[PDB]
Amino acid sequence: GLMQFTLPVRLCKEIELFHFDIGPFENMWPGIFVYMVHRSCGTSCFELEKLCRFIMSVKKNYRRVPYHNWKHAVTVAHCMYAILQNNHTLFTDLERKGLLIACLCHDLDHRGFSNSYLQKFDHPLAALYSTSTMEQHHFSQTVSILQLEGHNIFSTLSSSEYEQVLEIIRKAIIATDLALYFGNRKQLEEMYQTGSLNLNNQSHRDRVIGLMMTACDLCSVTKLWPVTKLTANDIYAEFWAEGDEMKKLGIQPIPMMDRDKKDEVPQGQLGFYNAVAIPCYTTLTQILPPTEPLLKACRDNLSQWEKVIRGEE
Ligand SMILES: Cc1ccc(C)c(C(=O)Nc2ccn3cc(-c4ccccc4)nc3n2)n1
Ligand SMILES: [Mg+2]
Ligand SMILES: [Zn+2]
Repeated sequence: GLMQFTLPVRLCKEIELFHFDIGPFENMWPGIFVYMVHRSCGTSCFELEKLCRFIMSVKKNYRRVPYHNWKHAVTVAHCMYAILQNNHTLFTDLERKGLLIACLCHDLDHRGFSNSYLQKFDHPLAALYSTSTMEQHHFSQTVSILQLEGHNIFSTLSSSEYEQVLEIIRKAIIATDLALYFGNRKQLEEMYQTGSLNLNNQSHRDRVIGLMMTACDLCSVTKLWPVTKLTANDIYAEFWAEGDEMKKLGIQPIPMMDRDKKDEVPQGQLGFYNAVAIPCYTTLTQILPPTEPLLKACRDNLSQWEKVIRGEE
């Protein structure tokens, strides 16, 4: 009960910032997560022996892939920690509990391949789940580990509270399907502009949590340029391996996934910032103004990509 986690002074300070990097020491991430749960939620939210066993089991069921790995899981969880700690009064006790657990679990057992490739490969997960194929799998792994003996971190919640939090974690994980972002944001953009957005409307909260989940998932674009620049190598490492497997199926992949089309990368990142990243963080700041730093960081990186095309680096 009185066993607090404490971080060294550079981390303790930098961890409150949106652009914080969790660093290259794998073994510190579990303690980084727990620190955040305690400060974001409270020291009572979870049983420390249960939480740690949950965490190390989640770690185990992430794979050794270049991008969609254990570091991505903790990085997305930290972005959600920054958002919750800059919006102290807007979210309930269950939402703060569920969303940090949702984020850590969002990409559980990812192979480094898009829904599209599973479909075209005719993977068994595609037959079992026709849309949001990987995200329905990710949630299935989360329920699986939650049920493993000694892992039920929600064991003090009532029957109905436990269902609410699992429903928060489900919607949360499905929302990380980028194919569902476009319409979710457009709907929020209207609701804000026509001024009909209402945070007490449960269908409205679900949407806003969905956008938070996209925001946190894409948070590589919201870091300082050297972290953004280097993370992009891992993202493209996966994309090119997927293209290789598309070619192996007898299908030219899109240029984004064709490693013979590296020259177009800078332009492709512009497309993405302009089409996905800026619209995401614009709309999120409109709804949650204290998340303006993500928008600012995103625009800075956009400018850095323009500079790359211009041959200034
Ligand atoms: C930093 C980050 C985080 C998350 C995602 C999902 C992406 C992402 O989607 N990036 C993208 C999108 C579309 N792209 C298209 C291209 C292209 C390349 C070479 C020739 C033609 C076209 N690259 C792309 N990269 N990028
Ligand atoms: Mg995902
Ligand atoms: Zn993710």
